[PDB]
Amino acid sequence: SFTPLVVIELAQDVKEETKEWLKNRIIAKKKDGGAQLLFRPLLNKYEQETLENQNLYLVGASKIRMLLGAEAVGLVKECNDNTMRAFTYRTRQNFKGFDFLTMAECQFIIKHELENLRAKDEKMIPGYPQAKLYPGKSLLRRLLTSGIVIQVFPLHDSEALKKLEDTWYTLKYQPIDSIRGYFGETIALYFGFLEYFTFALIPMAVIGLPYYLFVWEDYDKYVIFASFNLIWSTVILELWKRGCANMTYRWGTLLMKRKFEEPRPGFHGVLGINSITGKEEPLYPSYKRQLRIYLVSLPFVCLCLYFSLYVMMIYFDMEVWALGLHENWTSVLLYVPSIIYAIVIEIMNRLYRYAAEFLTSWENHRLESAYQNHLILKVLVFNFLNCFASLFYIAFVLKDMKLLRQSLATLLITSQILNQIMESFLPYWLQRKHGVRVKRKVQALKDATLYEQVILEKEMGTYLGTFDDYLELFLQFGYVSLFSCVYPLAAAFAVLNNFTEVNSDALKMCRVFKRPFSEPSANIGVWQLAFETMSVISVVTNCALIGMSPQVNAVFPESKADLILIVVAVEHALLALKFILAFAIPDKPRHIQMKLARLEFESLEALKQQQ
Amino acid sequence: FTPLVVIELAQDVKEETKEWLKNRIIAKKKDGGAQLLFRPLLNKYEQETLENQNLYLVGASKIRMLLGAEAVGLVKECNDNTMRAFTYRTRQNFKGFDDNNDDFLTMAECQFIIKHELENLRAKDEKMIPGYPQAKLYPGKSLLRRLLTSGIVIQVFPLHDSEALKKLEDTWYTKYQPIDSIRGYFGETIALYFGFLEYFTFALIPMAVIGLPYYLFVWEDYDKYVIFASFNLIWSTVILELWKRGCANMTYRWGTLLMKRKFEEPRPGFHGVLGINSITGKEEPLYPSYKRQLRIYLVSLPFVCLCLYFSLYVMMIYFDMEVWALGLHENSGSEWTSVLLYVPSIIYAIVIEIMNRLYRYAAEFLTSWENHRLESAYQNHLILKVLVFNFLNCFASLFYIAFVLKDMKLLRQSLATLLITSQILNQIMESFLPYWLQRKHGVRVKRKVQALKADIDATLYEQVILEKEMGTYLGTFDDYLELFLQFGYVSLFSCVYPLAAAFAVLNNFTEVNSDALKMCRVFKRPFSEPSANIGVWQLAFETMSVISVVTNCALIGMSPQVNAVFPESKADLILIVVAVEHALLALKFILAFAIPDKPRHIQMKLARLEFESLEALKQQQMK
Ligand SMILES: [Ca+2]
Ligand SMILES: [Ca+2]
Ligand SMILES: [Ca+2]
Ligand SMILES: [Ca+2]
Ligand SMILES: [Ca+2]
Ligand SMILES: [Ca+2]
Repeated sequence: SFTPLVVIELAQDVKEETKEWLKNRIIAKKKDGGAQLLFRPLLNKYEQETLENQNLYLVGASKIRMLLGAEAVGLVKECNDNTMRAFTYRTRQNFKGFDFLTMAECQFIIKHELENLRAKDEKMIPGYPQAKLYPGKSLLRRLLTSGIVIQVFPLHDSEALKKLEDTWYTLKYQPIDSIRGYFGETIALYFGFLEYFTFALIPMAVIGLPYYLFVWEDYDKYVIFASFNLIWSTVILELWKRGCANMTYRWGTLLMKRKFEEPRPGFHGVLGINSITGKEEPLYPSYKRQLRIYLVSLPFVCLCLYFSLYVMMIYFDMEVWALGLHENWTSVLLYVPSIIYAIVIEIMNRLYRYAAEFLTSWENHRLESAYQNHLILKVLVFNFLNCFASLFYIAFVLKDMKLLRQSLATLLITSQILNQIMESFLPYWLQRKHGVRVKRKVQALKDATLYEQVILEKEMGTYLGTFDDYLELFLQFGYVSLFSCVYPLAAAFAVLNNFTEVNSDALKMCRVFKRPFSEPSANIGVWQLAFETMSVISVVTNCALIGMSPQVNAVFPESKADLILIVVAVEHALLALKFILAFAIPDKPRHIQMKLARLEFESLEALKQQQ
Repeated sequence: FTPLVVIELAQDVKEETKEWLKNRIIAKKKDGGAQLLFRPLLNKYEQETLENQNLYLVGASKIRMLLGAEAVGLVKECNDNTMRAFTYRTRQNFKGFDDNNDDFLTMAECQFIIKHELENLRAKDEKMIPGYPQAKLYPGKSLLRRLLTSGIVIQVFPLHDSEALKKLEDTWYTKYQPIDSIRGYFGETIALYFGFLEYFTFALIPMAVIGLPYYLFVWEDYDKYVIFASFNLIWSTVILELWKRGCANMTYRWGTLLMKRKFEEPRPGFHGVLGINSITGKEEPLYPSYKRQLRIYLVSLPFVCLCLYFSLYVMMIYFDMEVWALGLHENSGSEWTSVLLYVPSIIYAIVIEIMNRLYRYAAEFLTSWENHRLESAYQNHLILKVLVFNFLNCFASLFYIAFVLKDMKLLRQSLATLLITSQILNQIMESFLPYWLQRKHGVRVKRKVQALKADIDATLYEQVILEKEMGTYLGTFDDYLELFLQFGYVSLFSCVYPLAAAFAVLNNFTEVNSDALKMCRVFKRPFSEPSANIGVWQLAFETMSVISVVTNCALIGMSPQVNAVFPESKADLILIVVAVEHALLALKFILAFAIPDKPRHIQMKLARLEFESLEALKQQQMK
């Protein structure tokens, strides 16, 4: 038998008609339609005498098949002449690494082939007339939608994971290239950004430290810190682009033209010939998708954003009712509105995410990258508003810096400690307990090594995505760039949390969730726009907070109109300089730009020779 | 052969130099030098012909022209309706091609290829220009550049096709502009201007119609001003975004959009140590980017800032001169005083012209000294330098009257002079007067040829003598600047001067015919440049639409109608205005981001070609 890489779990009582049909499509050659992979059940006929196979099936492929699949996805690898080119089976000897493809790459290729399994003449899933099919429809999608296939997931490499673990937690630089090799470009990019952002916050943590310790509340002192803050915000987000470009080029994912990739299983449409790639795949009119975006999805997001402000106002009206009652058991009643609002926020965030996931799926995006960018953008604007609208209200409407400091202190200390317990420490404790339980059950049987590994990973938690992880750092960047003049220790507590966040998130990836399917990402996606918008908002925030300070208002006792005009002029000058600085700093280093240019030139010379 | 390009040499150039120049223009590319055809204007001279002896005609073979078309990378439509770069080996696959036919490449394309080959004529072992030891040479140095710098070669220019120009003329002046016909004769750059001119005139029409009842019925209300300014800010973004889409359609059809101009050979003005290019692998001059960057930010940038400060200093003298003139009219009491009021405006306008001609010489010098590799880079940097100076001299006085003096009566009168009197005088100076003078020279040349009485046909002789002494078209800058300043008065001060767009459309209705006469019967044929966009002008026009948000919000916030609502709380009023301004600037950027710069069908056509290039690279590395 083969090396098992991907597991497919089928429902409770799936018909044999369906099982054999699914087996045929996963085994049959691509010429006859269907992936040319290998299919086998978790347990053999001999071991099925005791341990019955609970409709769990293992998927693998040939060494030649894997290399042909690597060409299909367009994996870029380094050649002997140190140039990065897309892999081809005919040109396999020219590649430097040629153990060539990692397990993560192998499992991604298998996932890609299973996702591109499309219905030919089948009018339904055999045995299930309710689960109707049409030419071009993704089989894996229809199987998951109907509920015939419960889940498809890649298997962990216990020995490889343990080797990475020892080089990961502990003191030195994070092994981003090792994380890439096991989890993929997307997960390694997150741990690469986390390590970078922690180092990026260090200057702001060191500069902000004497502002708290010696209580520096002067005009000159605040202007110096805010000026440094605005320069820091631009320079770190610009230097990240350059650093990411170096890393993704080395990986080869930067040279990948992801726009020509095959559509996601969730993409529906009339089967036809693609105008660009020439592939027989589903076709959906862009205007239908655009109308759903701007006429249904956009007004819904705006309604939820308005409702968020409406709910926030109820909390600030509830804090008035609670303060009046305390002024007239009362000390307990003061905590009550903060407890209620925080609970309502959690109810709102879980409900909006279901509505956002539905609408982005309904929008019908062709590529997974597009679906992700649109889904992140929807959930992010809602999560940002619910988190910062109350903070902005205290700072600029209430103008209560004592309450704002206490609000930020809860968010940066108590909330981050509780977050780490809920995020990885508690789920790890619970997963470790399940791990012993399963291990003991297998010992009592009297070779179920792979059986135990599949049963364990099957019931393990599914990693939802890098969104929740990046959002933590986005909100961190929010408190630091916006209110560092109010709370100078903002960056100090951000670095302290991030010092344990690397260890906690690693533990969450290794011993909590089952292996997530690798995605060849070339950047942090729509997060770059999000972080850059936050650095633009920080100009407005820092200029307002300085203009609001009683030190500046002492200079302008009557002429308050003049003061605002000066502040607005300074704000406009800073916003212009911020854009010039971002334009002046190239998003890619010189050597990467030249390497990308020579490859661009080669493609044009190749097209002239081929025609 | 058929003469296409003319090379004029200085009055007494040595035969050593003439034969050497002839050799480099005729010798095969393998031995170094363009594989073109060289011949003198006349083989038979007379007394009146002996003067015009150093005139030489340049042409090329049909095969040579096609090989030269491949070298520049001209993109033409294939039989499968796809746009691909020309190759002599793949010549049969291109639509409209026939070996016996010479109608494939236009005269404008042909003359561009010849110019390109003459510009890429580089010195091999020559340590100087033969016969002129002062005009030193080194390996890699452009011969055409050194010949023009030393003064051995006076000028190099393409010849007009009289019959073709007359056919275009009848379809041009008088319906929609024949942009594809202008492209065929003058090139992508000149046709792009007339394409933008025609578009901008149509784009201004809504603003001219909306602004018309604001003047006629004198609509000076809060609601009325907000509606117009809101429409103005939406209009500014949408027209500049729709232009990008329209330009993309046109440049794709032309093929210039599919051209990768970044890999093109350097301009003749580019100097450096001869070496191998890291990207193209071509043996061309090499210059370190850091040296160019230091010259830009440490010498050129502070100079531009000094001239910009001096412009504000000179402007202040004018606003101090208008005070001296207002006092001399008012303290005295006669008629002679009414004449003295016009005097400072006349002096300042003259000083501005002296400043603009002097700064342009300094800007042309510094951009050449910066040492840019591509002609596109030299143009974008030169446009940007001259534009910030021309914009400041034109608008600093307008901004001073509007926000320092806060005199809307004076601002209206200032814009009225700029949009009516100044635009009428501009058209006379731009084409009407130079055409009158060129027509007079035309009669003088025709009479000179009639007096010859030679045993040869002096049709080509007359054509060369005429076009040689004709004015040289400096570039599309002055032409685009007119429309940029127009867009400036319209997008910024439409709330103050509602007829701004009305007079802009009226001038542009004659500008099309005035600039057509200018390009046909005033200047000699300009060398075609395959442009794929309006260049740095897109950034300039977009910055103007960003400034218009600040301007319209300030002018509305300043109006006594809004200040009537806020009698004491002036701080609150500014906070509302600034909040509205920030919201509009955000929405303006979102709207520009939402509108795709290229249409769906062009994006797909560009995508399939991008995919084909990757599939080609995979097949070539396999080969
Ligand atoms: Ca955490
Ligand atoms: Ca996390
Ligand atoms: Ca940048
Ligand atoms: Ca004019
Ligand atoms: Ca003009
Ligand atoms: Ca756009």
